[PDB]
Amino acid sequence: GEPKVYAPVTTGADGKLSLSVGGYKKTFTKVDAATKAPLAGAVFQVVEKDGDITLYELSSPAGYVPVTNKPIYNISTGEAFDSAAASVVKEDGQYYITNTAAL
Amino acid sequence: PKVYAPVTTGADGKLSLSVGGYKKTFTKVDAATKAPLAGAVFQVVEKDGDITLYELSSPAGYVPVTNKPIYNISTGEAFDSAAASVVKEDGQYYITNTAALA
Amino acid sequence: EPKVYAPVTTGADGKLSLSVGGYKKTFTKVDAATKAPLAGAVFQVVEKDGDITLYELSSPAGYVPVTNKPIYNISTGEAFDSAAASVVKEDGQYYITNTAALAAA
Repeated sequence: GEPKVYAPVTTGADGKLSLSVGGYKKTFTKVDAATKAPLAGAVFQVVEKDGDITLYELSSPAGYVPVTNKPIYNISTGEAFDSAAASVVKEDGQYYITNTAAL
Repeated sequence: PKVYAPVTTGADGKLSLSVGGYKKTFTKVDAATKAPLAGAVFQVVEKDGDITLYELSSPAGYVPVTNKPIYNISTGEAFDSAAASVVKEDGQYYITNTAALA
Repeated sequence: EPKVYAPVTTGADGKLSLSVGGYKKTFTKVDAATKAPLAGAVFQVVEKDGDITLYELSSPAGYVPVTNKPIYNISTGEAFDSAAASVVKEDGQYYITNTAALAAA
């Protein structure tokens, strides 16, 4: 159909990811699974495929397990993330995207 | 610089660069199996008489291709420039997308 | 012996100073959209078991990050399929394109 592909989005040293698309607003925080420290260098993008709004992780941060173009979170369906890989976690009322450190 | 809308590849993966009078056809396939891919998004942009085909996004599970010029039609003396993802075989044009490492 | 090649950093012209033996080749690191030369992109060519490959150790500032990304196979004269979407041949020269990356916060 008519999919609006947003520009590529990379996370800074704070690891934050503010997604204000449409009538939905949410902030993530890319962190390491073991250390919970913020991560920088994760590429994200949003496409408006039909009516569903999905968040992809085009690239994982450097030194971490590669996450290549995988759907991570469905923005249109609320908290119903795609759940193909449950890397999204809630803690202390905050949302975090998880990347596993490579060996 | 004109206005063109994004298009999504289907089960056939057929792409037609029918702009003005210069027309080219492509088939989005896999880089290993040459199987027709679905999910890629492409858009057309014309700038100074150069019609360029960009890949806005690659299908899920494949290597990310983000706003990369794949094929460019030159209406002047320059020849048509293409990215390395364009392969010619059996008199056809193939747009390849590499699958994920895992 | 394994020949170790020194890495190059692209300047304001965006050109790559690749000069392996007689296989000397010219690449130009440019923006994927504005087609303007980019600086700061760190490349290096290495060899392992008779396979000359061109790696990108770092992408230019403000663009999609890249760490140890294979780009071009110098031995075969063929770009890797995973990076084939970024290798473009225009007027006899080869160009390496990069897409600008926006902030997340």
